[PDB]
Amino acid sequence: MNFGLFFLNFQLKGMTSEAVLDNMIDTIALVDKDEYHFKTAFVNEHHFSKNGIVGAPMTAASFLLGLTERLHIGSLNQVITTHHPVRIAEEASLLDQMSDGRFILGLSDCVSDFEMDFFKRQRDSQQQQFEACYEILNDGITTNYCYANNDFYNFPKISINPHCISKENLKQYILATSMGVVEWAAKKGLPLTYRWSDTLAEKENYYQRYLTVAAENNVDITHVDHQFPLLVNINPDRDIAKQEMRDYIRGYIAEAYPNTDQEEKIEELIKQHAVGTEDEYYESSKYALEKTGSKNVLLSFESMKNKAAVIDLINMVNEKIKK
Amino acid sequence: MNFGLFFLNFQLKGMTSEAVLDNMIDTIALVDKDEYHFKTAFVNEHHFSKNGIVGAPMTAASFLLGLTERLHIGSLNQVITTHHPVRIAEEASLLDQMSDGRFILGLSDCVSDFEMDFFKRQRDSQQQQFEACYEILNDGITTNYCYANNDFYNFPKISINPHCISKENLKQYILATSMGVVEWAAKKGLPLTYRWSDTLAEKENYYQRYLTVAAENNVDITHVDHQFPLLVNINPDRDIAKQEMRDYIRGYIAEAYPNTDQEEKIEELIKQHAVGTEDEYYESSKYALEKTGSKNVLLSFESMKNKAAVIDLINMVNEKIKK
Repeated sequence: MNFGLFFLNFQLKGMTSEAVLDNMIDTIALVDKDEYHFKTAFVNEHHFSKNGIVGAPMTAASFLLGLTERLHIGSLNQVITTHHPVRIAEEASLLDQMSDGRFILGLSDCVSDFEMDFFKRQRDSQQQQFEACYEILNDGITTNYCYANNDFYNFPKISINPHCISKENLKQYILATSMGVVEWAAKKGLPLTYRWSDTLAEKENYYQRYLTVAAENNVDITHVDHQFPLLVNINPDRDIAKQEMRDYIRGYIAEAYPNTDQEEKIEELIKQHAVGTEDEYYESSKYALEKTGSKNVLLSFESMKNKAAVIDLINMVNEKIKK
Repeated sequence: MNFGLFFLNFQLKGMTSEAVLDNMIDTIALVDKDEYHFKTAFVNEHHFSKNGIVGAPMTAASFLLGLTERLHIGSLNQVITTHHPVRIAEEASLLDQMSDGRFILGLSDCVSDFEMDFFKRQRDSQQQQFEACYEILNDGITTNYCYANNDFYNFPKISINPHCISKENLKQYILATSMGVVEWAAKKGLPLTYRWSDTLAEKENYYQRYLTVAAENNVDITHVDHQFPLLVNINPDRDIAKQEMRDYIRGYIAEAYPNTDQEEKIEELIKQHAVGTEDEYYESSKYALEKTGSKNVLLSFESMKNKAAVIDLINMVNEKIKK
């Protein structure tokens, strides 16, 4: 099991944008020192509300890459369906070059009908646009050349500067947002990142469909390293840890999952992730990792309001990784 | 006179993309140390050839900002006419927060008909699209809200995250690319960045048009700090320095100024900039600064083939800055 971090950067009531971003920056600076065994760190993308104040994860990763020396840093869910593939390919190659191969390209389809309207993207052809955008973006990263002649993009062959050194070995991840995307990803043998806010059953169902589609297409997925973003809030008072987590995720659940039972969605997430005391077992989270084929686990302690307890927790996790 | 740096990142024959980008990174790391009196550093944008291998100057500035603590760093010519204004506003506010107010937003209109076709932008409305795009990004940077209802952008009112602290005090510069842009910039009292590859007469004509339009509109321009990017190549052999500069700019001149006399254009640039020995006077470059109202000068030593001679020159300039 590989360990890493991920940051949602939620700006709750009374918090300032500066405090939220300072927390990410200081946590990554601390974990980047050699005594730690976390290997990766990811930045989440969100627009148009305080439930995630980072709208450009590759730009944020760039700053963090300039600030660090050991960690590999990247985007968790760079939405390509509302962006331009040539521009993303140019940024990925630049970060690969400037950071000496430490940038990770986590990708995502669009999951907000509002954003599809905002950026003038057709809803009914969304899946086809996601795949056309990926082919252009993947061409540029692995061959340093882009070309398009289809119903979404049409332009002559051009070179992508700077030239990418990693090429096919630049790590890419796909956010599991629908069966169409998961099946598309299985045929390409690309690793999945699961939506943190989804239910455990949803993630397990995605993984089982991923296994089925890969087997039908004779795709070798023995070394595909799926990723599980895990929210963590450990407090000696079980009620303190459970309430801080409810105050952290409630706004986003109402925003991103409006047609669901709000209260059940929240409670299911408290069970799935790690919210409790230091002496609990969290077998629901261990079950979650195993049954989704996740070989990387990404931690976020951002709901905990005591920063000294967070540093204490990071060191405890780090020591067990050494063992 | 304020001093700074700018980087064109030309990848000449035989050079690798890594060597070019390592030069910028190491030069900025050295100059950021406290003993230096350079204040700014800028990254140039270019696409689809090796005459400038950085396609995302704000992403490159982000990395450099993470690497440094003192210098203010930004884009030299972020083209807004082919980009989305809401995305730029989100990135600028993000960089303002993460770098503690050290990001500078140098902007530019599009100067390549190929790029206008590539990104599906109408040529006849280029000037009007440039102005509609600026209003959206400038609204978001100074008020954290964007709204549009015109023939280029139409979307409901949304907030820009993260919260921008600098707002109106976030320095903006406008690349002097045409009379239409210079006049538009004069009415807003915004400072100019001159195209390095233009003739001296062209820059003086831009400045004189800027003074005229500002006077006609009762705009206070007494403290507007225009910027002059100056290429530098100092070598004990005057003929070596002139050849290294000829080999540096020839490709770009052929690319960006195809319908002009190539040889006259190059020689005019050799006269305008600082290409010679250390004991020469360079009164043509001093005249250039004075007659363009430039209060900031940006230096680039990238044509010199001896990197140790470049550092020696940087120290010589630095000592003269502190008198």
